[PDB]
Amino acid sequence: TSDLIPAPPLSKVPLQQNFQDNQFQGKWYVVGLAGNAILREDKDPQKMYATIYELKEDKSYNVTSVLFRKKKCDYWIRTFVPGSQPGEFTLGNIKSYPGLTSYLVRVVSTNYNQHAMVFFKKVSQNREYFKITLYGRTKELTSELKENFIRFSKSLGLPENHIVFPVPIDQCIDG
Ligand SMILES: [Th+4]
Repeated sequence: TSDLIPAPPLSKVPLQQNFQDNQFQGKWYVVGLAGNAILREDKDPQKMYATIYELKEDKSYNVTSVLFRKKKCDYWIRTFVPGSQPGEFTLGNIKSYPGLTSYLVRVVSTNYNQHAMVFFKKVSQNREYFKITLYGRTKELTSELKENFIRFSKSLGLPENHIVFPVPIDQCIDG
């Protein structure tokens, strides 16, 4: 069993206007992370990881996540397929993920060369999960951007213990 804070309606999740897919490319650090299955752990805090976006000829993204785990760099590859509006995506090859029936990505805000906020919603084993990432082009962002991210996370119904700021590291994510 399992008890989750409900996903917000999509009406509460803004979309970046005039989204520019070419400018969103490249490496983003995960400076903030919040969601209904994200929990602060002071015993063993979340380490920063990175996500690299590469725009393919057909305008899908190849999306590679890089995490430092058990002394090694762990890589995860996904495809984001353009959805109903620019800045919105669904997951490619969804059938290769057991239990997954739905996956949605919406770029909420970005200035492309410093920060972004991205919303994800998925249905897995019939459970609805959502998260929000605060991306930085660098490993640090201003207090202002972080407090905005906190405000936005709370507006989607998340309490403070479901909002995490991964600790900067140098392994793997400096690629
Ligand atoms: Th995932």
